[PDB]
Amino acid sequence: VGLTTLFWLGAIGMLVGTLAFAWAGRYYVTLVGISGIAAVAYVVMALGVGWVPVAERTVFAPRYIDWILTTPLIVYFLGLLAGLDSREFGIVITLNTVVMLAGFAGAMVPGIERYALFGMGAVAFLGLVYYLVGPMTESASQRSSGIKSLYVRLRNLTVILWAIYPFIWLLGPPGVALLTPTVDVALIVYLDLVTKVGFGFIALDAA
Ligand SMILES: *C/C=C(C)/C=C/C=C(C)/C=C/C1=C(C)CCCC1(C)C
Ligand SMILES: [Cl-]
Repeated sequence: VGLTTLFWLGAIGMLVGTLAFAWAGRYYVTLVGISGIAAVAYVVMALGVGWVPVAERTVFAPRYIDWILTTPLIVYFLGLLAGLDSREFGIVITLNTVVMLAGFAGAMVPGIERYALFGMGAVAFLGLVYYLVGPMTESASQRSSGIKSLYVRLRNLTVILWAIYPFIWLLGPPGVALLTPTVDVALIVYLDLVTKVGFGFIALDAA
């Protein structure tokens, strides 16, 4: 099982999700963007494009462009469910972008300064979790019982799984380089598929 095989698997999974969401169908267009963008990133990586050598590790640049564009769309989807005003959107999307940019920069820096960048993303992530579990949950409470229930289920899926990524990053090549690239990639392909396509199908089921 090679890296390219794992990338192709993620590509296929994102494509199936993309077509499913497009067929079912603001919410549906967002889900198409979430999995559609990831599909492209995985194909590019499957073709061997964007594999950037950094010191002694290999960094996958399309992954971070993907995350920077798709994760704010996931937060946007959750913000619509919760009924956020256009100002609360700005805070959480700003916090999200800090996490994503810090990870991208830390991965691309060869020296230990990269752990300083990782730490900053961790701090901003804790602030993002606070807004999901607190203010956004208060806001979602004002909606119908079914919408509130859908928000809580997507929120917990999001919080629990997103919290695993920084550990995979740190244990993988970008960090202490403990986990091997193949295992590290396999774990992230699984998480990407669940936080995007699984996320989407839970929404379809409730609709
Ligand atoms: C579809 C892709 C998803 C949901 C990716 C999520 C990625 C994260 C939640 C990554 C978080 C990170 C930290 C909290 C600190 C810095 C390193 C990151 C980017 C792995
Ligand atoms: Cl990476």
